[PDB]
Amino acid sequence: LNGGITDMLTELANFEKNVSQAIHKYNAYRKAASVIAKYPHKIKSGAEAKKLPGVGTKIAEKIDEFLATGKLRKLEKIRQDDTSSSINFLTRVSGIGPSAARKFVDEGIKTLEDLRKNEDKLNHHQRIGLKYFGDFEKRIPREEMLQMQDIVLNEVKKVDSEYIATVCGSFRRGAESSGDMDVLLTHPSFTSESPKLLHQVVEQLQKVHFITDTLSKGETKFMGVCQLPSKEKEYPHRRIDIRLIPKDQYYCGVLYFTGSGIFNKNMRAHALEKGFTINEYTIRPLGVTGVAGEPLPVDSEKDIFDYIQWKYREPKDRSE
DNA sequence: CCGACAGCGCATCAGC
DNA sequence: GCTGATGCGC
DNA sequence: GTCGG
Ligand SMILES: Nc1nc(C[C@H]2C[C@H](O)[C@@H](COP(=O)(O)OP(=O)(O)OP(=O)(O)O)O2)c(NC=O)c(=O)[nH]1
Ligand SMILES: [Ca+2]
Ligand SMILES: [Ca+2]
Ligand SMILES: [Ca+2]
Ligand code: NA
Ligand code: NA
Ligand code: NA
Ligand code: NA
Ligand code: NA
Repeated sequence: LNGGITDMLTELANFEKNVSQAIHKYNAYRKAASVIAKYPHKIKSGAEAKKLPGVGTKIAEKIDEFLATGKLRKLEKIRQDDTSSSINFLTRVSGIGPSAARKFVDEGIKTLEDLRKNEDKLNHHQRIGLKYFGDFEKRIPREEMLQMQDIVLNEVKKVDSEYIATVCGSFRRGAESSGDMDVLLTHPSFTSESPKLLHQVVEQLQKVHFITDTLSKGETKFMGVCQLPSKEKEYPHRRIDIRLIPKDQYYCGVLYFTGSGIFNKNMRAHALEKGFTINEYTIRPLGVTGVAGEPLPVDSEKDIFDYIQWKYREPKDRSE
């Protein structure tokens, strides 16, 4: 295994994102951690690791130091830095990003209690993130996701039989647990060339006391909180997103939001090699000089695989 | 050597 | 009142 | 921090 290395790299990633405000270093560290986590041998040297794409000179050196000492001095200094620790912690609140965390810590607001004492300094999203701080960090067992899917699919049908709703994310690929629930919604009345379609669904889910809180809500995206009904101890509150997509872009959306991200990458690269470009909304043909044509008609995920002459992959086999 | 690294919907705010 | 920038999360 | 033009 290599859990020591990947943990180190993930801790560095979070430092770069939250304290340094260096999103590309965060992603570099994450990329390195992901390739190493997938590698099938306990790494013995930085040089060994550097053969992996995304591992370069600096991470190789850190791996050598970790392997020889069991720690990383850089990290030890970071862990001991009270300001970096406080900023890092605060960003665990949903809605508190690196900018708000630093600002809070600058004026002595460092702990959950400080936030609770200063709730007037929080915006709506941040107040909800604080409210469900522990709940949002729990994962969702598939059994509960299954029960949540039932409620969402049933309530959407009650509003209008011609809504189509798909629960995507790792759950759709068959994951044993999920971090949140991602619902993609469409309706034949809503296309690229074409009121309250999302609102009526959100409202119905509120009226049945499934949706408990709203982080943000517009005409095409809802971000909020939900909870399964209990008999017993109550269930944790869960993040749920519902995205309203035009029907002619729906299956491209289902494809994208199902992932995995690695899978999307490889599928887009294969599409190109066949003269097509796929993004979150459309698949378009590429001309001989590389000009994208008009979007192609898509009535199913399968249609997309067909265009690029790929055998349809079950969502279950889309980890890569 | 050095620019790219994903980018968009919603909430919020500074500026007009 | 509005627009455009930006933080934020995904 | 890493990669590739
Ligand atoms: N995680 C993530 N997702 C998206 C949207 C797309 C791309 C990703 O391949 C697909 C699945 O993302 P998701 O957040 O569901 O991660 P998931 O794969 O579900 O893991 P889990 O945490 O176990 O539920 O949604 C992002 N971009 C835009 O939504 C993003 O920044 N982060
Ligand atoms: Ca998700
Ligand atoms: Ca996720
Ligand atoms: Ca709870
Ligand atoms: Na946060
Ligand atoms: Na029907
Ligand atoms: Na989450
Ligand atoms: Na080729
Ligand atoms: Na380039």
